[PDB]
Amino acid sequence: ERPTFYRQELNKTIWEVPERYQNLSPVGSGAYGSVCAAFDTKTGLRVAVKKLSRPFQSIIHAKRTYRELRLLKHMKHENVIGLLDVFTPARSLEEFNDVYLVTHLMGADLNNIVKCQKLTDDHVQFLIYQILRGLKYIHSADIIHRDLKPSNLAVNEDCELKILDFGLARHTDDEMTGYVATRWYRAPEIMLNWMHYNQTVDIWSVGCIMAELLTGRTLFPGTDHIDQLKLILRLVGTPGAELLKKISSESARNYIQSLTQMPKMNFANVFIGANPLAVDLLEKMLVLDSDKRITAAQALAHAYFAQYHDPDDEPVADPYDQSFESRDLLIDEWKSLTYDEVISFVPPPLD
Ligand SMILES: CCNC(=O)NCc1ccccc1Sc1ccc2nnc(C(C)C)n2c1
Repeated sequence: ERPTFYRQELNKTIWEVPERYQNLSPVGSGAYGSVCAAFDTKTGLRVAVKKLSRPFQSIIHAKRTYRELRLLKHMKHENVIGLLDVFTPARSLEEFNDVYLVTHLMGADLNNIVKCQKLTDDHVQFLIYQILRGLKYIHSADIIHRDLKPSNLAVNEDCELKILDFGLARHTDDEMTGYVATRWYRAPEIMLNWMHYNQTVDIWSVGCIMAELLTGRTLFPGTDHIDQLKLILRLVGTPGAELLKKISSESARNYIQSLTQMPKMNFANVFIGANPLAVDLLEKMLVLDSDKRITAAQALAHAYFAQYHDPDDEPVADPYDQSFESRDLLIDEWKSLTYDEVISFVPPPLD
């Protein structure tokens, strides 16, 4: 049956949501879009409710709405944000306009926990373990994050972590120019479009995050794309013959070769006093050639994680059908697909 919806005005927007969600309050200062913290009286959980803005304004935006809903519905992992609920006040497709997405509220992001501070090795262990556990699951569904950074990591009071914003196009709207955090975690092959990249772009990002948790400092705080590449190559060295063959962009390859060659720095000298196991894991993550980086699955089995690692509590995802990605549809066609996805949603069980 259809629950009873009630209306209210929030952020100069009308929020029509079921009665179960009480005490709606805007959160994140527009950082996560039109999101409200709410109390879900049916589960007892504190939830994050997003009212999608202009969901069907264009083919791209209609596809974006469908992609997000699809991605959120698929994810059923402790360290990955999932769908607790999805609703529309609309009684038919003819009246369908708005989509509301419901998930767990963690309350803070990785920066809102570790600002300018170098934390204990045990906290870094648990934080990186959870990122890697959730990334192993995301990658098993053949989904790439592409935007892995501390602002996309939802953390609660107990240091429990959920990954946000995986598999979306949304990050391509972000300003990537200058002295901006939105670029500091990006793998050089994605940042300078060196080749058709893979999931290993996310391992580079984990390395950037891990190093920053270890030292209390951004690993590559480049003032622009060029300055950041120079910071990167000073640490990991300039590409060798083999990687240069793999840089399919003639223009990028031609610019790389113009730079004075540098050897890879000694990671033990860069990361002074850090756990030798943490240093070892960092060397395997921050490899310039994406093909030679450690995978999330392999990194979970690393000795640095021995106190958390359990190969029977690190699950993989069910098959994720991405065939819609190559599909040419009209607004009305993406919209109807979304409506079907809203209407068919089955809630997770409540113990
Ligand atoms: C396809 C992947 N999509 C997402 O991860 N979307 C994020 C999202 C969906 C629905 C409602 C809100 C949000 S953003 C969000 C989610 C949980 C959460 N917990 N704490 C925070 C902020 C305030 C630190 N969250 C933000």
